[PDB]
Amino acid sequence: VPEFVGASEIGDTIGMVIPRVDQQLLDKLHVTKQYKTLGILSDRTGAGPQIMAMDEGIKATNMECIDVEWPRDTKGGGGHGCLIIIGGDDPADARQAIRVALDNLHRTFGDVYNAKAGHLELQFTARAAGAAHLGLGAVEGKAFGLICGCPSGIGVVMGDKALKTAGVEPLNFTSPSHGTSFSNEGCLTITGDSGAVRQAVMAGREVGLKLLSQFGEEPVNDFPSYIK
Amino acid sequence: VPEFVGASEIGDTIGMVIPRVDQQLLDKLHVTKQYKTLGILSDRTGAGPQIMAMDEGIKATNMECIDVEWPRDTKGGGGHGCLIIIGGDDPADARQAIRVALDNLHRTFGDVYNAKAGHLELQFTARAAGAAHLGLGAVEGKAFGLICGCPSGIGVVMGDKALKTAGVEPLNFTSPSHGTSFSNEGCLTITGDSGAVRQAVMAGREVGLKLLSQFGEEPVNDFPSYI
Amino acid sequence: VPEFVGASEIGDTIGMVIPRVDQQLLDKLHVTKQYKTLGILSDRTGAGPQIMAMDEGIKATNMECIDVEWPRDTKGGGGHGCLIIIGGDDPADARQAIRVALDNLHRTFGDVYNAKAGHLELQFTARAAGAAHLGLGAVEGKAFGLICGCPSGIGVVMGDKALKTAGVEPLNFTSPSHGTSFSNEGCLTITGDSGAVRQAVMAGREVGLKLLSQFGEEPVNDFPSYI
Repeated sequence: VPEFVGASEIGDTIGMVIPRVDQQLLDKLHVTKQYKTLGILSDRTGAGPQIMAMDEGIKATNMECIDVEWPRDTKGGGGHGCLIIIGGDDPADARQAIRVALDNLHRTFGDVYNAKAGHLELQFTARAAGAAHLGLGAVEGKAFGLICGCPSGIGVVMGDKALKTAGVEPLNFTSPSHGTSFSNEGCLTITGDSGAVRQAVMAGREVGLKLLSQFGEEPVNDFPSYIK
Repeated sequence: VPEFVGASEIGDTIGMVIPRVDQQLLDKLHVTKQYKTLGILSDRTGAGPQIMAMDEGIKATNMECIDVEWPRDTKGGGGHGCLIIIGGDDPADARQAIRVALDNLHRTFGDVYNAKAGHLELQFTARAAGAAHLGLGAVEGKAFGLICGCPSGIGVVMGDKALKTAGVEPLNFTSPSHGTSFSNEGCLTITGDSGAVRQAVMAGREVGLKLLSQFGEEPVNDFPSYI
Repeated sequence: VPEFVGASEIGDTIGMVIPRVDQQLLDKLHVTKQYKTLGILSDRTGAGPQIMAMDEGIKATNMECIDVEWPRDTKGGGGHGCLIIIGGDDPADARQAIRVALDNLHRTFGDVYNAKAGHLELQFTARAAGAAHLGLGAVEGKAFGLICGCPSGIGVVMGDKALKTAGVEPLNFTSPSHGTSFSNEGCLTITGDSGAVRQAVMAGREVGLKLLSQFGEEPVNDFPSYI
């Protein structure tokens, strides 16, 4: 299948490119701006990791992030899956964006921590781009941190701790009934100076791990942490 | 329990009939039109198969489809469960409709294909009826196709391929943040001539199977394909 | 972690207190009323049992229920998880509320009945308090019953039977596409005299157990029934 670019067991994430999408279909897609060439990154488990991976693909190419959608998923876990549509005019440039996103999954899963009772997710970049902006509300060109815990109360405490660690600016706070697809996540997003943003993410991680462990299992990442 | 009609392991689907529903309850239900007699079809796994099954029940009776509701479910898969309420004036007719729907499950699951990573669902009819109209936006009395893939990006490619196969008319495209219960499905619905519709659905199936297989498992239907 | 109060394996429920929440965060929380001190009760499986357990924490303390939020969860089952935020002036009062809620989970899971196909949930109190009000629409100071079945069509029948058992007043009926987080639950809430309310909850339980058991498995509670 010419549309197939690659598929990864990480999050059950598949990447595809439609070189010239049918106009009647395009007309029904909820995109910020229409383009003839579309890349598609679609996964069962994760939204932050795939969104941050796609941000590297946008930085590497001329593609634009035109839709981020939010399945309530993770195959029985508390989180989201994800659908990301990017738009451009060159199928080659789309394929390269999708390949770069797929080759960043092992990194952006590095601070996802899982346990039987729930999970934590952390993300950080010193310079957000268009996927982080559309998907997570990041301010493009500026530092960005994502601090998430499930069950969602843990995220509320992670958020409080992170804000009290350095003078970072809160962007939003999403929760089961506001700004998620009824996930069981409490997620603070932040901006500010890159060092402080990193400080605040790491503080939220530490208290998240302590809280989630209280169910009796050390939360585990399947790939090495990238936030340090 | 007089209200029980039957239960199937297929989708964990249960059918019941309330011959004369309490009016205080009926004023709390979101129905297109109130009737005193309700048929209820309720499942954990599947929305399209039950909807198309109930379409046969409507064709077979005088019952009207008055509500289709959408649990996000499939017991940890990426799809929907379903609540279908039908209404009429005769408890026996409501029961016959529910029986006909239960008896069509093995058929309407025939183009549901499952794998660890996801699933595909295809439906087709040459003449849609009231449940397909209310539930899925079909045009009654005309041909209808549903072409769905999970994770949802597979469904976007399935749909592009379907439209490029024959001149069909798209009805809608639903996706995780538009027109689903935050499901992981991308679903194209179409009408047009019955032959062109069947062509489009079959080509969507083919590319979806190829795409979903890339996770390393052949997608399996548990019942013979009907399309 | 000073914020930690307790964690239970019942529902995967964790209880925490923030003595002095950051004001920038509080401004982003969806609460009915700002308080400096927050108690947080959060779980993967259950909403009604945590809300009813928090009602007893409220009755025991000066805390007010200021937010109830609704994960679609139960770890692949058909129900909700829950996030409950309580607010007050005194971190010790918040801790006592959370402890009382945690110590009520074994009781409020008493009439939660699970099976492979679905589950039932019943609740009862002769006097609802603020968590049952904000969370479930109960009338404060009056008896309250909750009658819920999954898959959701079982809840419609349970609710019909309940109303026809005694003269009770329906407050709401929530369903997959109305008033839930796309759960697969049909849930009737009622008020009225306490004896009539218990009669109705119990009759709803009986018919639900019979219907859910048609899938082949007796629905089981993990804790003694309290109703």
